[PDB]
Amino acid sequence: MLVKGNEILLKAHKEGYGVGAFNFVNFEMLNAIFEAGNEENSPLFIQASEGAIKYMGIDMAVGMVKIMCERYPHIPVALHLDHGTTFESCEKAVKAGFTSVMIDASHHAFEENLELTSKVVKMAHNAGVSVEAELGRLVLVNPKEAEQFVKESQVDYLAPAIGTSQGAFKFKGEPKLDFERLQEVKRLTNIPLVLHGASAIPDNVRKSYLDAGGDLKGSKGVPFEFLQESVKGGINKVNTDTDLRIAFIAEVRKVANEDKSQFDLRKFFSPAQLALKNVVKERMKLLGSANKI
Amino acid sequence: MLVKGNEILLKAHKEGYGVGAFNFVNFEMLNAIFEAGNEENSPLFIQASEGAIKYMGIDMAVGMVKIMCERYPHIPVALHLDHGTTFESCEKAVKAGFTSVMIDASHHAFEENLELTSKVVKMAHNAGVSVEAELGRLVLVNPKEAEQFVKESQVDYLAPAIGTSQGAFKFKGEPKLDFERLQEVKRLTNIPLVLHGASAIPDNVRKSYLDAGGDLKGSKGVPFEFLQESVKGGINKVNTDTDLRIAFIAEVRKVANEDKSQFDLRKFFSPAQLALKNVVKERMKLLGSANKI
Ligand SMILES: O=C(COP(=O)(O)O)[C@@H](O)[C@@H](O)[C@H](O)COP(=O)(O)O
Ligand SMILES: O=C(COP(=O)(O)O)[C@@H](O)[C@@H](O)[C@H](O)COP(=O)(O)O
Ligand code: NA
Ligand code: NA
Ligand SMILES: [Zn+2]
Ligand SMILES: [Zn+2]
Ligand SMILES: [Zn+2]
Ligand SMILES: [Zn+2]
Repeated sequence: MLVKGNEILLKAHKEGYGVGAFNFVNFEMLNAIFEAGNEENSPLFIQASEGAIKYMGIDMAVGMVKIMCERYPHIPVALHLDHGTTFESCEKAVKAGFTSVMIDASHHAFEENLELTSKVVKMAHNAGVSVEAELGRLVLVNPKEAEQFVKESQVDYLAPAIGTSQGAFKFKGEPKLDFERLQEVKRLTNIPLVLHGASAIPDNVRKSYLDAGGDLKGSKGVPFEFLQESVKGGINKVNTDTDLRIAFIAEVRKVANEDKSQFDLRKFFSPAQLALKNVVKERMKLLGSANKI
Repeated sequence: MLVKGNEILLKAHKEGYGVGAFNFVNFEMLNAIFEAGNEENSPLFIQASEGAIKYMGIDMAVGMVKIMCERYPHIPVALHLDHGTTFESCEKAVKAGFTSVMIDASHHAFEENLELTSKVVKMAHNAGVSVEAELGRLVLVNPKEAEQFVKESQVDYLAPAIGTSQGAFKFKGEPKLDFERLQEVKRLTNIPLVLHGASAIPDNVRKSYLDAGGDLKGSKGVPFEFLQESVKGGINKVNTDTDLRIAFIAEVRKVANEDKSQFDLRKFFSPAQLALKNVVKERMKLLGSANKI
């Protein structure tokens, strides 16, 4: 059912596994994510960016998720505002029925990040909603700042900057994350931690995109082994979007290429869903949330 | 608001205009149809085939439409089961919250078509739901059968076969509809009538699809003049699906062609929605439902 984000991530935190947090922008993405969680017996963090909310309308974002939760009532599901940029955005999401919100104030200095995060926390906690915040920028996180930040804000989960970035082009050179920094943040905060920009661009997904004529020149994701190490170091929420988009659109491109007369939307989007679903299933197994319901 | 199908079509019947009945299979199609109705101040007949229902799940089909109706509460909206094939399918749609159902038993002899239609009508009317049925096969409708069929079944609207067929390949030669037969059916039945297979494949939609590298293989739709003539003859519900699909997928193909690196779903489907929306807006104006709310 639909639950406070902390309910899912406190369990992941105590038991030492990661829960993928999967972005969606429409029905097909959402359906594939839920079918993956059903088939792997995994809790689900469903998240929507501000741009996805603008695209769907917040009433449809929440409404579709509530329908899906009722279709799969045995699955723990949190609905999360990804990278909220203002207090007002977070409050709108709380009012609309989100059960988790992120405020990203990491571009501010410590004191202003802490003040704004604390304001969001007060509002969200009064409504029974969990909160995520972010600290560090690609300076990386200062673990002693993280300790104080968490204690004074009462934020439920923290995204510490340790070297990732969003999108398909994460590293110009070799992938590198600061796992010593991660472990220190974890030791000092003892709360669930969040990894942003955690897509891997799996080889089979890349191959499908390229086979269909797509271009991923220069792309580099987070290696599977880095994701596993991140979870071993205390990451409990793993933000995943790019992988889902590439797998989905690879299949759309393939259908377009192989039949110029095909215009039934279902013929494009059923194989697209299947590819997205399979990415999510494999990721749930990798992060350790499979068979946790 | 969400209303019985007869609420919309009795008005169109008495005032002599046509209401497009627009198919959807997902959020993007539905959103574009609604935005068109809002922009043209037109009532909305939203319909879902059995295949679309299998694809979305009937809970999501109804749920998304209810969200959209609450977003645009001033628009009359009916939610219609298109080409229901069994009593049980029609009953499932009634129970899930459809406000109109079609039973297609036109492949049966008159007596069996009447028997099955009457059984659906009894069930649907007991639930406050309107019913569509079909008579004739591409042998065309017998107007005296239509008269008796409507009188005995109490069906709310009738699809009389006058020469259309579904899909892009309607006429292996010159377009032709039996308007004399249409007028006789209308005179004898005095109820709202339905035109199936009513896509036009407009020149600009064909051009967009071909520019995007698609192939329509000699497809020909119902000319705009024939649609207008059919409304003048008493057609009040105009089933439209192919035109929407072609316009939508043309834009998906175009994005895929022009940027091989693009995999943001919204970048494919925002222009696709726009193209679908414009087809619907133009069709509402053509059929006479614009500025009728
Ligand atoms: O960290 C993430 C994904 O990491 P990755 O790119 O590695 O999948 C997410 O929190 C966000 O980046 C999200 O994807 C942004 O979505 P839009 O603003 O709608 O384009
Ligand atoms: O008459 C119609 C549209 O005519 P046109 O093809 O001219 O748009 C519709 O009632 C049906 O044909 C409907 O489109 C079938 O949908 P699926 O079974 O989901 O493929
Ligand atoms: Na987030
Ligand atoms: Na119909
Ligand atoms: Zn992020
Ligand atoms: Zn971030
Ligand atoms: Zn039809
Ligand atoms: Zn038919």
